[PDB]
Amino acid sequence: VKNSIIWFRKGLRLHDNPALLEACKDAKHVYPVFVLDPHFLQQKVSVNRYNFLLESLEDLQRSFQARGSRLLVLRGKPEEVFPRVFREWGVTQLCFEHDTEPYAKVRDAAVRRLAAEAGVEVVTPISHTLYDTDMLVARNGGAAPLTMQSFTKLVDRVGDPPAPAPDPPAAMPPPAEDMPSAAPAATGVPTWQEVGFKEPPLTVFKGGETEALARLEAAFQDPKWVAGFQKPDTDPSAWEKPATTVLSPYLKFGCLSARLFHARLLEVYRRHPAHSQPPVSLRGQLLWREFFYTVGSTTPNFHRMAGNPVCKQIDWDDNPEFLAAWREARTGFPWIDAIMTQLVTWGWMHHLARHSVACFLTRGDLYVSWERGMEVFEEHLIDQDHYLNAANWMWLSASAFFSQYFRVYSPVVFGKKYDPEGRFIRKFLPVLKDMPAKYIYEPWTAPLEVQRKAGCVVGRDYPAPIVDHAVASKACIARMAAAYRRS
Ligand SMILES: Cc1cc2nc3c(=O)[nH]c(=O)nc-3n(C[C@H](O)[C@H](O)[C@H](O)COP(=O)(O)OP(=O)(O)OC[C@H]3O[C@@H](n4cnc5c(N)ncnc54)[C@H](O)[C@@H]3O)c2cc1C
Ligand SMILES: [Cl-]
Repeated sequence: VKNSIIWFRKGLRLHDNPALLEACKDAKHVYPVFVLDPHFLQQKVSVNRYNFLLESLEDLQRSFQARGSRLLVLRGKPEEVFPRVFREWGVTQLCFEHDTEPYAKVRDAAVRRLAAEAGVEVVTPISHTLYDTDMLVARNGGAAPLTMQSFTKLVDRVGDPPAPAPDPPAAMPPPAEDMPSAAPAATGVPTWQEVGFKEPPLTVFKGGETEALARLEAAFQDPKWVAGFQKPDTDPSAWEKPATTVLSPYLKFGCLSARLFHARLLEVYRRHPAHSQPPVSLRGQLLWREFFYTVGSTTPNFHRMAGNPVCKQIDWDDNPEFLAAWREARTGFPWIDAIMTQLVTWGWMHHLARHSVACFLTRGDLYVSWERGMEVFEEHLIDQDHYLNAANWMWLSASAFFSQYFRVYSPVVFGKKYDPEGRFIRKFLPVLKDMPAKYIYEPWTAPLEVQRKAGCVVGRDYPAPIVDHAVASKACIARMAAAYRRS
């Protein structure tokens, strides 16, 4: 008989799961498995993203139980767990979604070799990205495109991505009974308290495939908004109703299929001929994700500067004080500090909000390496993606892809074009809730009587600006320009 394992790493969903479909075909028993390293905090990871993962696992548990099955959360490392459950469950097939991250290639190669020794077949379909990213490179002549212009024309020559896979059957082959490594107590989904975290999560975004589909439907409730979507025109200060879809944490963990998202977009585009085109459209946003995945998976040392063939070598400053003030949201610029407070509270900010704080830390004001603020984003972002976090930080620092270092965002003026009243600032920085709007972006310019009346005295309740933007940006521009000369 056939006994299979469907190994979850990414792709925490039931819809568009060709690996799950194969595992259930002609199967007597199916073992849904997620492998959790219980010593991961003994390394970096915030409770916001880790609880998002746990909430996504609890959603899988209810979905499997509704189909007569169960999700098994095995504790330990995959290389040590799988050789045991292969013989214990009489496994003949192992299925999991393909992953192109560096650690994923080392891990999956080791489990493949262990599966061959136990006579287990390995089926690894592609469904985390829109396309077979290795196919895109081969179609382009053996090298990945380096511009969105040429990449968009590559996929247009390939055609539509594959259609989403059909839903799994209403009843699934359950795990075998009385298997010791499948005991319920050892295979349950833990809470954030049990994994070691002390402080509770504060994000307003809940994980799971169910919430992902619900937020997807809410996005397509207004087809004119989907059709005319222009990414650079959205509002970074919108927080009650965010200006974009906020589907990034669900695409990161695979709670939502990128191919289902892409198929729903094509349904809308066929009915609206004046719809927006790449790269500014919603489809173009999925293409930015596919573009950086294609470039990153074929570039060595992509998440670093040294040894990176696509990254420009700049002599960034080793300034721990600027990094600490930026990390702890005490730079003195309320627009910057409010965004960084949103980073650690929600784990998500708008794209242009990430532009403001990344430009401020790097090529704009503080001249700190993009790798340092990178590690800050990697800790708190609930949508942190190894290839997207890296490529966009190389973009904002003018180290890769982007080159117009004369475009420097202002930490004072940028947010005021969207939110002159500072409603976004008063939300995440309640110390300035009573500050008049004339000074909410420049509290240090308010007279001392205004500061006392509002209960926010600069230097006592809110810090002074760490730098003068006119002075700091003038020096940073002249240092980026000289670097590009030797480049
Ligand atoms: C410094 C910096 C770091 C970033 N780090 C991440 C990260 O770790 N994870 C991440 O998902 N995005 C990252 N981004 C990209 C972008 O800011 C987010 O994808 C976006 O804010 C998510 O909001 P949304 O889901 O509403 O996007 P929408 O505008 O609704 O776009 C839909 C989807 O397209 C993709 N997408 C959108 N913009 C980009 C982009 N610029 N690059 C790649 N894919 C994109 C995402 O999967 C997103 O969910 C980063 C950007 C910057 C400037
Ligand atoms: Cl500006």
